[PDB]
Amino acid sequence: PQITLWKRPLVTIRIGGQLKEALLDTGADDTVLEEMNLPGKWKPKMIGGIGGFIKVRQYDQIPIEICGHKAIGTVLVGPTPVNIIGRNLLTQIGCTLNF
Amino acid sequence: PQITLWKRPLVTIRIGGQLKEALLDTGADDTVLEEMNLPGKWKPKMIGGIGGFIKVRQYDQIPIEICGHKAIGTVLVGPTPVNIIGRNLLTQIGCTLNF
Ligand SMILES: CC(C)CN(C[C@@H](O)[C@H](Cc1ccccc1)NC(=O)O[C@H]1CO[C@H]2OCC[C@H]21)S(=O)(=O)c1ccc2nc(NC3CCN(C4CCCC4)CC3)sc2c1
Repeated sequence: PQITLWKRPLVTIRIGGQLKEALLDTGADDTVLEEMNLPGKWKPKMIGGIGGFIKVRQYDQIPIEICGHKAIGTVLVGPTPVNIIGRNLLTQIGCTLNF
Repeated sequence: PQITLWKRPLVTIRIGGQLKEALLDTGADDTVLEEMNLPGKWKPKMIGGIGGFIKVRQYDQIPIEICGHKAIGTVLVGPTPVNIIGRNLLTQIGCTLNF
């Protein structure tokens, strides 16, 4: 599909038995999801945005379904105000910017 | 152009005769530039990201040429970690997400 930018580019994502709304975010290197207790190994990390850094948990090789397209990769979990789909996954679903 | 997301979507912008690199950012509602001088009236504003809130100066009706395409709109100036072109100007240059 083509998504215009008049409104926030929010789309449905699925990660396990959790369906969530997430921002397709070309300004995000990484994918950052709201707090969720995912299984398996993780590593602590700090990521920085406009107003400073937050502490997140880095989970690797997590399958995530974005608008019905399959992806699998690193997901950062922590106290973000919005679920953010970053470039690590946007490239996997074939996402480009066009103008 | 078509811009892939294997690398940060950084483009050159022209604002007030100066060239800057800025990030095409679909997850940003607003355009936020690193501290710089701009002419005219401005108003104190606050915006929130990951990490919290910052204080910015809001300049209205500022021309920016973004990768060859003209926009004229609101530009926020403050302690953003990177110059970001948000949806308010992305829409003006006809930018969409496609996959
Ligand atoms: C600001 C921008 C440069 C980055 N932000 C994405 C942005 O779209 C954000 C998304 C957003 C939206 C809403 C709320 C909150 C956020 N929007 C935003 O702040 O918009 C504001 C402007 O307009 C307003 O409208 C929306 C909010 C306002 S971010 O959310 O903070 C963000 C996301 C993923 C990410 N991955 C990282 N990995 C890497 C880690 C490793 N390091 C390197 C590794 C070794 C050294 C450094 C590189 C970064 S660092 C990093 C930072």
